Amino acid sequence: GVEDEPLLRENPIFPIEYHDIWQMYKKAEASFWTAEEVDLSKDIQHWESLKPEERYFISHVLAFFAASDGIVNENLVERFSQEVQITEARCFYGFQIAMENIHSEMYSLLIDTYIKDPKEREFLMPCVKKKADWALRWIGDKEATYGERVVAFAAVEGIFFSGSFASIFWLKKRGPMPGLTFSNELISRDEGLHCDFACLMFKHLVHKPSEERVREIIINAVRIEQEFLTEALPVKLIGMNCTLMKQYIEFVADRLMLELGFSKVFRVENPFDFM
Amino acid sequence: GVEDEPLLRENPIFPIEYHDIWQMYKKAEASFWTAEEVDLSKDIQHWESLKPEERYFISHVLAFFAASDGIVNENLVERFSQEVQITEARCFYGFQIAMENIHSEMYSLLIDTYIKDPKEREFLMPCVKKKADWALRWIGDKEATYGERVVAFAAVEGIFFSGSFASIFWLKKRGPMPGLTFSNELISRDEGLHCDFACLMFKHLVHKPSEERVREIIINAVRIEQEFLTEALPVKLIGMNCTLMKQYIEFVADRLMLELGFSKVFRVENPFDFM
Ligand SMILES: [Fe+3]
Ligand SMILES: [Fe+3]
Repeated sequence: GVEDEPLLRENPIFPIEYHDIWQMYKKAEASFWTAEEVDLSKDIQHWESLKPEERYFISHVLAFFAASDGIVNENLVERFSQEVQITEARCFYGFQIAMENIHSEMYSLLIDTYIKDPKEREFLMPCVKKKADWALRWIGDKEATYGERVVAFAAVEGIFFSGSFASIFWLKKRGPMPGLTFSNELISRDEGLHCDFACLMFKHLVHKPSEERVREIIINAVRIEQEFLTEALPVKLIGMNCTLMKQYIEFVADRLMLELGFSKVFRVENPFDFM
Repeated sequence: GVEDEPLLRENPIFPIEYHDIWQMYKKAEASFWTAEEVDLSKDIQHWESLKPEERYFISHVLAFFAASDGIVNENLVERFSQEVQITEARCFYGFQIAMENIHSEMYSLLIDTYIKDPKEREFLMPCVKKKADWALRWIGDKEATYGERVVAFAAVEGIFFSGSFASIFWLKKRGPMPGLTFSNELISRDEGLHCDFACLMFKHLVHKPSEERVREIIINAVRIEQEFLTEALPVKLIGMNCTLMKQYIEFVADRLMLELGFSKVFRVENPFDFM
């Protein structure tokens, strides 16, 4: 029933029809940044002073972020930006793809700098790919509605990285590593705005999935993220409490629900007062 | 015969396989700019001091540039960036789409500033759309090879605007209009790099059209551009010699041929020593 969707139906570019969308493109635009603005010189001095558990962890979280912004960008290219046929939402998606490419680079500048041997670089991982069946499936499914798929990538960019951004912010106070922590600040701000944008699109969608459907996608997204940070790569390795991290995930997942216009599912407070 | 094309065949992102491509993305990246960096305040003072032939002309050239970067960007979205399946050429196309959106905006900031009444804004035009059958056809044709279609948009971004960029550069010395002339400097630099990139892709294409095919696309592109500037909207209106403009087109069209790796077709010198 796509004819009834203002967002998706075909149409006849500074007569601004969608101010809320446009205001976010210019917000994304105004936060432009490139890898070379992030000084990584002063880092190996700190990476050297780390524990070895703190390196198996930081290296792995960086590597999960490599196999992550590539799936986000494979979806906006060959699905989202094709479908959405209104002008303002295409500029944003156009700018988003540009930044997802810079994020992808930044993570690789980091991994090249913290790992000089290519044989190490090769794990990619049965550790990480738990989300493939959830994620890459919402690229691959031809029955998945736009509405389901918008909520889906709201979850990827807002739940799935949330813990990892929390980790780097935790390391940052304990103490610095300006490459990791300055990139992370910029990258976590970008993902918030992308995640907010996914929400704005949802709001403009007449036909959306039932609450139970939206809850399912999010609840399930959270469990997979909780599993990654408490078992597959415990934030224990860098001195953090698992329970608190499982709980932060849920705070973030609830904050998404409120923003998609639905009720809290978990009701937990934010455990981390730095976030 | 797409399996034999390194550029197009499927494949397994900072192991840099294509340095020449990457070096251009970072060149595009480093030349990032947004509309708000172009001060349009100081312009109506000069637009006021124009002749009325100089306004029917500048307004129309701006309007041709509105119905122009929209077709360039409709091709990279729903054709080019889909097909090209190598990493470096996707970042560039990703960054290109971002800038084509900013160009499209800039032209609209200009037209809104030089034309306060929307009833004027409405011509779009049987004047302009001569290229549709040539251009939008190379979006619409499912028989057109990549090679033909890469040369095609090399022509759009390098021939089709060339005269118009020449006009604004001519006005600039006679004298200023910093909005028009600063935008134009930035926009004509972007189109040169996009046009150079189209050339770099052509070079990396095993299977390309015969010289006669390449000559046809370019020769025909030139005639349509020559027609626009000497009949449909003569650069006479702003005091310029038609013959010289017909000849500049040909200098530019020859400079494209040399860069696609072929012989000159016209052998003319550059008539305009400001270009
Ligand atoms: Fe993102
Ligand atoms: Fe261009």
